[PDB]
Amino acid sequence: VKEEIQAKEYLENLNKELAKRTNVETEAAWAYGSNITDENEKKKNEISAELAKFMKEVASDTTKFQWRSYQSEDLKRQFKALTKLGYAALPEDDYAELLDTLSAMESNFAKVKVCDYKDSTKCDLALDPEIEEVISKSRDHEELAYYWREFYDKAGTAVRSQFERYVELNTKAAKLNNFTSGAEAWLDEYEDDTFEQQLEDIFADIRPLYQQIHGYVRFRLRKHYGDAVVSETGPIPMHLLGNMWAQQWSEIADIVSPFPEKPLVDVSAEMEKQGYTPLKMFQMGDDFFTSMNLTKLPQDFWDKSIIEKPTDGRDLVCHASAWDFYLTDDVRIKQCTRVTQDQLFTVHHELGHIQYFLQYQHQPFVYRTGANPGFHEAVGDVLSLSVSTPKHLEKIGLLKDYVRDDEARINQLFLTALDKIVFLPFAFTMDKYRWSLFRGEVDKANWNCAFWKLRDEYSGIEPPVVRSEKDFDAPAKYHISADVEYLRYLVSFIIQFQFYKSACIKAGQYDPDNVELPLDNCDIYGSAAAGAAFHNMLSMGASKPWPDALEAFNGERIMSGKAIAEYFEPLRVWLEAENIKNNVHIGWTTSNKCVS
Ligand SMILES: *[C@@H]1O[C@H](CO)[C@@H](O[C@@H]2O[C@H](CO)[C@@H](O[C@@H]3O[C@H](CO[C@H]4O[C@H](CO)[C@@H](O)[C@H](O)[C@@H]4O)[C@@H](O)[C@H](O[C@H]4O[C@H](CO[C@@H]5O[C@H](CO)[C@@H](O)[C@H](O)[C@@H]5O)[C@@H](O)[C@H](O)[C@@H]4O)[C@@H]3O)[C@H](O)[C@H]2NC(C)=O)[C@H](O)[C@H]1NC(C)=O
Ligand SMILES: *[C@@H]1O[C@H](CO)[C@@H](O)[C@H](O)[C@H]1NC(C)=O
Ligand SMILES: *[C@@H]1O[C@H](CO)[C@@H](O)[C@H](O)[C@H]1NC(C)=O
Ligand SMILES: C=C(C[SeH])C(=O)N1CCC[C@H]1C(=O)O
Ligand SMILES: [Zn+2]
Repeated sequence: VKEEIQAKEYLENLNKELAKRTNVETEAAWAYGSNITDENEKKKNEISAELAKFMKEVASDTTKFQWRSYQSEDLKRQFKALTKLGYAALPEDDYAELLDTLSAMESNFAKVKVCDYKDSTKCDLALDPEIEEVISKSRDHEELAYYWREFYDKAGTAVRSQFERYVELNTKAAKLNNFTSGAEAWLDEYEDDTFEQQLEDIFADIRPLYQQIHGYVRFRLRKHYGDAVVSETGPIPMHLLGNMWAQQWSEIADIVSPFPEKPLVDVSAEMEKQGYTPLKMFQMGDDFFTSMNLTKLPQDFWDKSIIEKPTDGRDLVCHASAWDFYLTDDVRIKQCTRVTQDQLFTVHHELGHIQYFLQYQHQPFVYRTGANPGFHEAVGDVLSLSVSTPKHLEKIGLLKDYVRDDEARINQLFLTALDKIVFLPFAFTMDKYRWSLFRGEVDKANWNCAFWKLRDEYSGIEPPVVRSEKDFDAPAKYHISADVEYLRYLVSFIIQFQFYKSACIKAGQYDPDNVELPLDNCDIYGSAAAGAAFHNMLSMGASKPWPDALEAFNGERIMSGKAIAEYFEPLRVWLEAENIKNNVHIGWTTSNKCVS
């Protein structure tokens, strides 16, 4: 009770100390991600080991405080965050091995190089950008399969043994914190003992819509490739979906769009024609934020960021990332930026993270993070939703001669759906798979097909060629080799529509009883009211539980699929009718593609 006065001073000092200590770990991590070398790996891992040691002392020292006895919700909440040790709870030697494993994987992934399909001499092709360019633009189904195979063999199957040890150590670490496994560890970040159920329920409401999109896309792909490549009743061969992991299908919109003779938005060629640069694209992102009365990017951002792929022979992690350094105004992005419409969305996504950093940088160290991981992921996407509208793309002069009729509107809704709906069953399987390994629910002899079973069951997709337990495929996705929780993205795609809906209403850009203000053509650019709400929420960091953060934004406390259903309602109506009209088969048979 009266001990709380001394405890407050303890927290003030320790918070500031953790910030300064993390800053050093973060610089070392940045160094590695920007320049992968044996020497920089050593540094990175050794620094983190040192910080883990300090963390162990900190968790120990908290037991000197009767902190659960305290009056202040705020002090109790801060102390609680400090007891949460993570991997740091592992014994010295164990933590060292974990770190060496994580970087062995993350590095292997970033170092992947395949040979040219047309030329077995030219073997310096990397995922970003050589391979991803083919996956997104080639319509030679056999070339597509070739690249799919080479990549998965190298980014997935090579790190099997490493991944095995990683699950062991994650599990051990989780138990040392008295969680059942890493699943329950990850899920703790959401402060809600029913969070899993809530998601199952939401997915359940959304699933039928996904089913229809799946059916229609399969139908259209059959006309393009033939029935020899695409069956009517089988899962879709994933390598035809424009994307290496088939998480989003917007890259093949030119062949599966509802009205092929009406405008389909693809501003990449205009960006190039108008001489866009990575630097331009970021400056535009900056403009969007400042136009909403949010915070200008600081000078440290422009000085220290990496916004193009470096042209020395160096290895590096090209997967887009945003870094907070826990001082004042030292925030950065690393992105291997290309001049395309999707990349413009990515830029806004990453600047969403940066804005979050800046908004809560005045918070105590333990509150300098998302309300929950999903929130951090949503921020950028809320703006990207606006940026993607014809309304906005016409404004910045990238969309020309556009006629917004009923048919064009459907093409746009479908395009967004190939991004926003398609993704959801992907996001789920990502952690569903890992959760099941963490919880020890799959025998090691079953690990790979247990992956593809989930991809089948939820997404209705399957590998181009036959896989087995001789292959190991999950780490072919970045966030799996790099040990990054994925449920964040699912939470994001649900709640980003709650944010966007309410942002649009506050901007006077959405009225449901008004045909001239439709949610799917809302641009919040320049809205002070919208930015205001963002500020109220983002400036909180993790100071209160996420319910209180959402309440701050728009007065609501519940994660809901209502808003994302509201957005796509007009597409549902059209697509249900269209599938009936064309006698489109819905659903899929079990996949013959992973042998046990
Ligand atoms: C993971 O979950 C674990 C639960 O399984 C948990 O492990 C337990 O942590 C306990 C620490 O809180 C620890 O409890 C201590 O046990 C000592 C004796 O245990 C020994 O013999 C056991 C066999 O019988 C062995 O298995 C053990 O290895 C030990 O060798 C006790 O002597 C000790 O006591 C002291 O501390 C209490 C604390 O008092 C609290 O604070 C104030 C005092 O300042 C009190 O006023 C207040 O009321 C409050 O109770 C004192 O009361 C007492 O006088 C002694 O000073 C203590 O009970 C336990 O041993 C340990 N393991 C097991 C198997 O139980 C981990 O902590 C969890 N990890 C995380 C991250 O939470
Ligand atoms: C990468 O790190 C190495 C040492 O590991 C160093 O010699 C080199 O200068 C760095 N390269 C770049 C481009 O910074
Ligand atoms: C900008 O933000 C300030 C405080 O954050 C607020 O008072 C002001 O209304 C905002 N600007 C506009 C034009 O609304
Ligand atoms: C570029 C990012 C932001 Se860290 C990313 O990883 N994204 C953007 C949305 C989900 C996802 C992905 O790669 O799968
Ligand atoms: Zn992100």
